[PDB]
Amino acid sequence: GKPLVVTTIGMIADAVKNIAQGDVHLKGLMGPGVDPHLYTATAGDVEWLGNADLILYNGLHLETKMGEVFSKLRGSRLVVAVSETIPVSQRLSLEEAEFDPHVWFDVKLWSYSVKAVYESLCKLLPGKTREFTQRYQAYQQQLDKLDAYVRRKAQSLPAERRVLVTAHDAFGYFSRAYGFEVKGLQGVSTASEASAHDMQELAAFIAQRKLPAIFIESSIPHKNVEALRDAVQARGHVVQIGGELFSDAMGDAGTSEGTYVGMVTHNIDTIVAALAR
Ligand SMILES: [Zn+2]
Repeated sequence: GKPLVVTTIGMIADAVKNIAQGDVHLKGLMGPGVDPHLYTATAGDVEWLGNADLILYNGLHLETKMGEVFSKLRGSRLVVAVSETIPVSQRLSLEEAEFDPHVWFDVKLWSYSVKAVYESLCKLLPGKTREFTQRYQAYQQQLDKLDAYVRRKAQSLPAERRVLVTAHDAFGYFSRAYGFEVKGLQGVSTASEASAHDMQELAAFIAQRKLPAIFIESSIPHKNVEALRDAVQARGHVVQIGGELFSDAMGDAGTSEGTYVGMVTHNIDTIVAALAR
């Protein structure tokens, strides 16, 4: 029979789909709209995890509530935190007390994670190494093209206009790779809401910098960024909500936004369209 691969975030499931295709059974625990920072594994999830031959998760403490679940499963199956293969020097350190887990927004950096998915699959099914390698090389070429595309789109926007404010601070790697100044209403983790103070400071930032738009996300209730937009207006500045971005989760299955390449493409197109003119 075919082995079972269980993944957390959809971005990782996307890599498994492209590299392993039908050679493995794939179960993604977190679908569209799911916040990985706040996610608690259900009993059904733990069942799937307990039957998996390979478990792939992000690491870098993204899945803040699943550490123990993963801990207890090592020793009986391959468990790989794909993003922990990214060199420490390339990770963004938060006040020397945590690493930013949103590595998928620097496409070149994400190639390390994709390589880990590919290599883990080869360990799982060594007999499939050749086809996995062909599919992986094709997928990596798509990612190379995606990186170049995002960079062109970013460069098409005036430097002064490259200021991105979103529902939470998920674009730190995007900021470094593509030349954007970024701020989020909630922090790198969504574990805590933004305080009244945090909101006034960001509202002041938005008003003083005279930004054209701010963005909502598919995994955080729109209510908060909408309340933020209101605070900005009470400060004499009119900012609009430029669109909804995919931060921690991808779009629906069947749509291009339900793929890693489509998710990123949607984000850059949406951002550039709202920030331009
Ligand atoms: Zn996040």
